[PDB]
Formats: sequence, structure tokens, C-alpha cells
Amino acid sequence: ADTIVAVELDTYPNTDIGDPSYPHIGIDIKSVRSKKTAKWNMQNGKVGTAHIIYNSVGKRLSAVVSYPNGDSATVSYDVDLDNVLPEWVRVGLSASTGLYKETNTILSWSFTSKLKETNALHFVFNQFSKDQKDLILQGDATTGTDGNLELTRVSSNGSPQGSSVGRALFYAPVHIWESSAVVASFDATFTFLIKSSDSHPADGIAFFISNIDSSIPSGSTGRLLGLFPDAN
Amino acid sequence: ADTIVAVELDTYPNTDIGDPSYPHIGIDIKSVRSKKTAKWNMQNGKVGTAHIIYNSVGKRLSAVVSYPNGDSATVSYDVDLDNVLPEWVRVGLSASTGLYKETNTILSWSFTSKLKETNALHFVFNQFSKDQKDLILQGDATTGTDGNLELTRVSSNGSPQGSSVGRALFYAPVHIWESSAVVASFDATFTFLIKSSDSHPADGIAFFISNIDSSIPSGSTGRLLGLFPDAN
Repeated sequence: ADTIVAVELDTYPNTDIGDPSYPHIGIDIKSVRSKKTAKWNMQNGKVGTAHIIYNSVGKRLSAVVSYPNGDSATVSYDVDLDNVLPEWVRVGLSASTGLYKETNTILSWSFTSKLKETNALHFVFNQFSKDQKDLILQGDATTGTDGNLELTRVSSNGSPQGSSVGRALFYAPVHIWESSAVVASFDATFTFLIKSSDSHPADGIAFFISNIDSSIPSGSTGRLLGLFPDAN
Repeated sequence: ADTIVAVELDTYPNTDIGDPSYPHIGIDIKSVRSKKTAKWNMQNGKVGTAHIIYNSVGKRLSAVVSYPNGDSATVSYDVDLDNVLPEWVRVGLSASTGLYKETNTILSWSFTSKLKETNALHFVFNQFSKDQKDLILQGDATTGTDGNLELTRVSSNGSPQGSSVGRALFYAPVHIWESSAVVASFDATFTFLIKSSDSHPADGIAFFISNIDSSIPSGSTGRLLGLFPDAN
């Protein structure tokens, strides 16, 4: 099925599948058992920011997840993203719950990709609306009317629903790498919430880059973060 | 001595000093003796493109030199720029000749750095005006009216001079990093034209970052590319 590259904000330590025994940031190529990991003191009911970064020069997919007080987790992975990505992708946000539950609200998301000024796409959402008729919603993901994108389902009380999955995908396909392009970079920034009354939050939010017709692979909830079919 | 961090377009293999035995591109930290270099198929009198990129996350300063045919040279180097230079710098272009000579012509030059809720300087010159009131030209540097930046001396007939040093710094000091800053990233790009009618062109162009009052360290023509006092 899908070719997937992601950055997991993995809030539940699903250890029988590879995850570290704490909440982590990860870089996920073609599989949820990340190819790198780093420890992420995972705050609750607080709004945080993730910055994801990459350039076809240094070939280092990098990410930071931070919260207002200063607590920051960093993770990084060397990789020639092309060999793994097709000339054309769509990029999107994904989150899930299952069984154990957490609000997966996106307050903002912006993204830039650049191919060398030659070719560039830049978008920013600082408020989600209505019908955001330039997102391709999938699963439980819904926007507004508090200006926000609930990636996963939430009761009108504010209660996050277990076994929920969701996706937001930028409508236009992103020219992520052209072969002859000396430089092919991209960055993406989104702000999160993750409020969970439960013992542990689960499952997380993930930015991902997939093929143009990517859909929520069947039965990827909880720890599969809506990105992957099985746990390979 | 100036805190100097640079990306060299070293046309001349000054060998009794460290340069590899061919024209090269490299990242110099506090020394004209590149922390790492790469071979560079310098094309005489063709219009080239430099990109410098850095992200405080992946900690990788990276550079690409390119020509319109496809001939493209890359270099990368891991470094926390927190550690090398101050909160505040000035950025600039530099070039030089010696007894060997070449044109050090800058067609365009653009620069972005972004901190972090976000702090950001972006500037771009595609056309240098003869009274370039926001560049701090130094030494043999002059602009326009050929909508260009001449970093080293050019006789009224396009003819490079020997023993010539020129520098172009952006007027404002760049906040290149603050410690609260989750992301401290920059990039620069220039497009240049280096021609020569001696046996070999010399000596090169460079993008550099130094402290806020950086003057051309004395006697740094030819192989020191106006960045370093001597050859340590």
C-alpha cells in the first residue's frame, strides 16, 4: 500500500511493537518502529509546537517538539528522502486514539517546500474553518468552529474518543523532489494540545509525507497513528 | 581576531596552507583551512549558484555550488553555531585575488534567518544599485550600475586586478541565535560570475558570518579571501 514518511509525536509507549518505554519523538520511514527516537516529556493540556525540517543537501530529516516553558525534544535522521519518496507527494497531519484517549487538536499548521527561486509551495493555517475546501479531510478529522482542527473525534463536552483515527491532507500535491533540482527542501510547523484526563494519553499526532492518493490504511488506529497497516 | 564562519568557493589550491590540489568548496570555521572540503569543477566565465543552509536542529551546515549545465558540488559539516559565534552577527560576501586574478561578480544575493513566537530577517538583492545604502561595502567593493556587486577590482574593461580584496555585509546585524530559540536557522544563496584570462582564476568568493563590527583583517588578499588574518 502507501509509501509513508513521518514524524511521530508518540504519546503512548507501545513497547510490544518497538516504541521506547516512555513518550517519544520519532522519525518514521516506511514503518512505525521509528528509525530514531528521543525522549519527550509529554505535557498535558498544554499547547506545544513541532518544527520539522529537511534539505536535499545535508540530507538530514530533523524535528523539534517544544512547550512554552522551554522543554524541548530533538530527533534527527540521515536520509536521501527521494530514494524513498516519489517525485510527487501530498503532505498531511495525522493523529489517533484507541482505548486510551487524547484530544488531537491542531491549532495551526504551516508548511513550505522549495525546489531550486525556481519552484515553491507555501501554506499556512492559523485558523481552520467551515469547509476548509483546500484540506482533504480523512476519518474523524474535522475543522472548526473554534478555529481548530480536531484530527480525532471529540465529544461536544471536550471528551476525546478512544479508537478514533483522523487525517488532514493539503489538497494540492507537493513537488517534493525533482532529480535535477540541486536543492529540494521543506519545513513544516504545527501547534498541538493533547489534553487527556486518562492515566496516560494515547496515541499521538504525526506529520507525514505520502503518495498523492494516500488514505487511512485499514485498521490503523491507536499505535498505528493512521499511517500504517501492520506493525512491521 | 574576528569570529568567522564561512563557505568558500576556493578557486585556488593554495597548497602550502591546506587547500586540496584542485578548485574546491568548503566550510571554514575560524580558519581558512576548511573543516571539510569538496572538489569543484569551476567553469570559467559561466554563471554559478551558491546555496548555504543551516538548521539549529540537525546541526548541519551545508552548501551547494551549481552551474546551469548540471555540474554541481556539495559539502556538509556538523556544528552547533551556538558555540562558535555570538547572539549577534553580520553576514556578508567576500572575495579576493593575488598575483592570480578573476572576476568576483555577484549577480544576486538573498538571505533569510528565522528564530523560534518567531523573529525573522529576510533580504534579497537581484539588482545592486550604485548607491547601495544598506550594504556595508569594504575594501575594493563597489556596486552597480551593471546591476551587479563587484567584490574585487575590475578595470573599466572587464579585467580583474591582482592583490584585490572586497567585502559586502548586510547593514543590519542578524540575530543569528538566541538560547530560548527552539529553531535558529538560516540560509543564503548567491549567483556569481568568475572569469579569468590568466592560466588559472584566483582566489575565490565566500559567504561568511562574523561579529557585528567585522573589518577586513589586515593583509588578507589572495588565498585568505579577506576572512582571516594569517594561515592558522
